[PDB]
Amino acid sequence: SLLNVPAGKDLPEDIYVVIEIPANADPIKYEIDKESGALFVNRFMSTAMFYPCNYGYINHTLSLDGDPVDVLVPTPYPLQPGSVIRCRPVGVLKMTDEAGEDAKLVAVPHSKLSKEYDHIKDVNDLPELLKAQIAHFFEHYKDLEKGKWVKVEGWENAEAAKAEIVASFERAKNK
Amino acid sequence: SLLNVPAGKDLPEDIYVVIEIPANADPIKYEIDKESGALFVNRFMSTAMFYPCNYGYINHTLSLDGDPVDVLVPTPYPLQPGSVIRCRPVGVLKMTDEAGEDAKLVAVPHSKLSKEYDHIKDVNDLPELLKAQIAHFFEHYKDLEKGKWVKVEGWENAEAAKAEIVASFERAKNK
Amino acid sequence: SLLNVPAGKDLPEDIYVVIEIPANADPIKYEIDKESGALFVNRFMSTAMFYPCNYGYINHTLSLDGDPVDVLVPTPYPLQPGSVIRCRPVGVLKMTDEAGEDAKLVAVPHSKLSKEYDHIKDVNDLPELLKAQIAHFFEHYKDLEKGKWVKVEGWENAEAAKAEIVASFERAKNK
Amino acid sequence: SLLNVPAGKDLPEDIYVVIEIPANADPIKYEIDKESGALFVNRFMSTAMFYPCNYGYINHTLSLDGDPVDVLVPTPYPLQPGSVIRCRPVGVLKMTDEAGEDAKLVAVPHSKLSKEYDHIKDVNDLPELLKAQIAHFFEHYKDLEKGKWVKVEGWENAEAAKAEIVASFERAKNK
Amino acid sequence: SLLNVPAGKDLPEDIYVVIEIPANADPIKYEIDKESGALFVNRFMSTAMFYPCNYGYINHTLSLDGDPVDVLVPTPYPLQPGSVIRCRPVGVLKMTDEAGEDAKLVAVPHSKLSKEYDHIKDVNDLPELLKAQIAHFFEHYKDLEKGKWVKVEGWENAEAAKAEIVASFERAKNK
Amino acid sequence: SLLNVPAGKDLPEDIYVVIEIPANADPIKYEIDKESGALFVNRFMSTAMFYPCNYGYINHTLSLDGDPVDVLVPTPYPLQPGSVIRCRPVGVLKMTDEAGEDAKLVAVPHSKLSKEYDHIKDVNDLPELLKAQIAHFFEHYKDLEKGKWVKVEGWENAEAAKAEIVASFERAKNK
Repeated sequence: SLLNVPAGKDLPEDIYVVIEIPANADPIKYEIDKESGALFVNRFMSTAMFYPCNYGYINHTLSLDGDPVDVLVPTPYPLQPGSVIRCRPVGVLKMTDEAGEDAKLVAVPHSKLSKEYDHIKDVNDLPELLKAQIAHFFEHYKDLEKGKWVKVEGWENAEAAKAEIVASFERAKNK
Repeated sequence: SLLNVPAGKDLPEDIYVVIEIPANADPIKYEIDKESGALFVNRFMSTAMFYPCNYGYINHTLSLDGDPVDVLVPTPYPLQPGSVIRCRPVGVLKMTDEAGEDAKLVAVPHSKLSKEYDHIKDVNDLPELLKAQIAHFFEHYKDLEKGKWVKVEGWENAEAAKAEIVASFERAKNK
Repeated sequence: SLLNVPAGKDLPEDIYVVIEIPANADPIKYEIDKESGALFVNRFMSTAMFYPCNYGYINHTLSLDGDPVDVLVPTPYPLQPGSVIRCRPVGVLKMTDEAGEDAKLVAVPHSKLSKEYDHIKDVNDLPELLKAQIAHFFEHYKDLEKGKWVKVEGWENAEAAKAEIVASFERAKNK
Repeated sequence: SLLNVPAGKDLPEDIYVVIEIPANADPIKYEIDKESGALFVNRFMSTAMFYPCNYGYINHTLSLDGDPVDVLVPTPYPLQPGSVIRCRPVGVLKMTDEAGEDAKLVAVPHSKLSKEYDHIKDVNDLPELLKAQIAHFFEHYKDLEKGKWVKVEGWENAEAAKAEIVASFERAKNK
Repeated sequence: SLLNVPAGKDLPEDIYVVIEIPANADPIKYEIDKESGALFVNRFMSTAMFYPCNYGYINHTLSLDGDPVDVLVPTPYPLQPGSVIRCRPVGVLKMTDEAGEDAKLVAVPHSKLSKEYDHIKDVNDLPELLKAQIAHFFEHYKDLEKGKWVKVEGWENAEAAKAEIVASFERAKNK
Repeated sequence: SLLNVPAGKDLPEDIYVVIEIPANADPIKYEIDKESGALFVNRFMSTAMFYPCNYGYINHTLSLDGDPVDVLVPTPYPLQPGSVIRCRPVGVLKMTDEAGEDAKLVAVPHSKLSKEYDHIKDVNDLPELLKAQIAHFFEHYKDLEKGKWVKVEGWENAEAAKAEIVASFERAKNK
């Protein structure tokens, strides 16, 4: 099942992301249920917004907020919910939310899957417009949700991204 | 796997539906295989018709005809086959088919997923046109299928819907 | 899970195919991981080409190249990745690739799923244009992939298709 | 604009059809306004049905109901509304409704657009499923429209189709 | 062509709207060029948002900003760009931006196109979610455009909507 | 109509392209009829390929093959057939086929439509993958057409592109 995917062939440089929400999809927020492995509807989003990249998580990781590390993966075409993609982390979007700090990684497809992202080694190599669309989306997609808000602190580099993965993987085994 | 989803957090008011066929999809009739949990093609439908709502079943229930209770769920956007949605039962469409009585529940998304259906508490609160499209679809979608026919008896209320769930859940454990 | 589907109700006349890539989809090459049962991205294809039929494999078979037998299934509408369809083998496309001989079966939906393919009993009954599009696709879809090439030897009949299934099923149990 | 398209290169054997409604689309009935040439929404269909082929009309023709001759055209992929395709007539579906006699022609793409329809010379050459689906669709698509009914009388051959085109083309000059 | 469509059968109660951008589409801002009547790409939107309803304009109207009156029209399924739909005005959204006062009307499909909107007579009859989504969308869609801002002032009723249509239709003759 | 669109705001640096075939669409070759201005189906493509960018033409230009200059235009999302987009020429693909020399221009969206293409000034600035996909597509899309062949000669720069536009625009007046 999806519950049995490895975090990575060679963490933290080489990771697998389980995709929950495709890029440019209808505003349905899917999540994988950690008990069954099944795709569940978490909610229907109320803003007219879509994820600018595919979104999901790295399995067998536990971040400080209790869930697996979440990741945005740009792809040339949207992926299926439930599918697993081999990626390399490239940066981290840091936010503070109603429950305090949040981080969302950005990871690009592994060169085995595509050469299109070989030149993106770090957070400065992502297109500016994509980064602005990512930040704008996380600032506004919960606007019409009562008692929730998000605010962006800014981007950090591939090394900071890798540290969050390691820290949350090691955390997942004992805790 | 999908075989391990609960019937409901709090049956029969608060149930999960496993979606087999999305609303307004191509005419492929999917079903979840009760042995593997996999999505199987049951058939390619022969009429030019589509399901007016998403269609699936409540797991761990056994109706009188031998299969789990089947349910129609209206959503603002079509869901993925295989996905699980939290719903509240609101009514029941009663039919008599070649093997005698059939019932199909209608359930709307739980208010945790969406507020759009909060005002629909019972079968009279569904839009008339949706109900007519549901009845018309079940009357005609097997028309070009040899030795099959369906005829609608009419709508019953949320309490009748809930009784079918309870009866078919309790039936599933001993039988 | 998908790992537990049977090869067939009555091999080799009556088989199940697990679909990995839908017909006329975006150029993402999915594959089912044999460890988890999950859908993985194998790669993003680099040519502007799509599979002319749905593509997947018969489970519990092992061909000479180490993977399950792969199959093309024409359907009236594209199927979902992950779904399982009941088929009858009708022919085989024989190729020689960089690692030598390759065979890809063609199988049509079982008459229980559709009557549309009842008249196709053998490889000569497939439309010429479909067969030419299949051959052309396998000749060119790896063109922009370094160190890979394919060349078509030609079509064989339903009996040859069935022999490959039997041989690869029997091979899968001891080997 | 679309008001100036010819009826055909060589009536009645070689015609153009102006497509108003694609096969397999959402239940929106488009029509070309004969004053502007623009695509108008005539209505949203109220049954959960879709047209089994593309649908539109031959320009510069006037049938006895006052409207241009309407044509159903199967294609390998749905066409865009407003596009014009070159076709050959093969058949006619005769019907009666609450306004009188109706007839819909069936036309396949001209061999310069595709060779896929070259074996289709007459009405008995169309796939049986397709004929059944077209008839079923006209008998039921207006079922939830108060006061409307459709009775299908039977199929007529290519010669009959051709006669109708000539008649309605001569009738359009003439008036 | 689209330049010759009328403003309405019976202004201001019964209007036509020329649709430029479908609900829920890719982030492409189309507009009709008033010289050619052709669909032009005005820009690719830079936020990850989509229009919550179809959007376009009433022909032969001139508002004080120099452009035809623009209208938002909800429908059961997205419309094609360039298509013309018959509608009734129900409301107006008033706004201010970096060029002045703006107003966008809201119109629902005419009862001859669908009875689904018959209970919607005025602005307080629109679903609250839909009103909130429309307002949120105008306040944020230009956020990544340097120098542009949008402030939403509030909703006005059907009478106000109707007044604007009459004013801008008389203003278009007149000039 | 589409026959009256200008060639460009400021030829040859700032042009309009009339889009006939969207990127990544079904294998339908549309063209604008120069007599009506309407979209005609020229053919259904017989290979399982799709255009890697949007494709169309610059109006009021005549190339030596007798047809308007054709242009490939990459965009973030596929455009509608019949829509007109403002672009800057960056390159030319030269080819030979069974009728002579061909050339296809490459143009990117004008900076008023998107800043995403501002770093693309010349042919060596296009992504290598995209150039390879375009060349591969012209060499193979007509492979199953008897008597047709395409040989790709190489890329030429923006200056060469610009020269072709001026030449063919002057040649269209002139004749």
